[PDB]
Amino acid sequence: GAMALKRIHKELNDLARDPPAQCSAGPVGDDMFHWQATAMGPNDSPYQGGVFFLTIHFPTDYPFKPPKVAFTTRIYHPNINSNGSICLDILRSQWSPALTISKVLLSICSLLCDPNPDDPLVPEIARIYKTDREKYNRIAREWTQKYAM
Repeated sequence: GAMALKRIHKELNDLARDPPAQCSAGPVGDDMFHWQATAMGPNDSPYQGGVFFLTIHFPTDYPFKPPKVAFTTRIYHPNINSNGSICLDILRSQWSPALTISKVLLSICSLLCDPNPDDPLVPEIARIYKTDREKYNRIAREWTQKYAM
């Protein structure tokens, strides 16, 4: 409804004035409830140099339920699967209406920087992140080259 639209317009205005990261985000054409985003791979992470696209869908009762957020660029990460689904607490149980799309993107960039291997969406990637960090970084760099450049 109208409260949601008003909140989404406010968050868009704020994001243009103070972008989170390295990120961009905003509506796909005239649809205020479906956005595209991009995130740069953080410097000093294995994703450095990549650009990663995301899709965002705001629910009709925003801001009192979370937006749906998924990657459309492939990425090698313990908490992001081959469908681009993201395991991130604030997109589920830990949502609050005090969060905004800018805060969500900051949290997703932090997650790229520092995974949660105890919440393994991709069990093997979570495993190697723990047991062989250098091998994880190497494969994540390789996938950045393959998919995100």
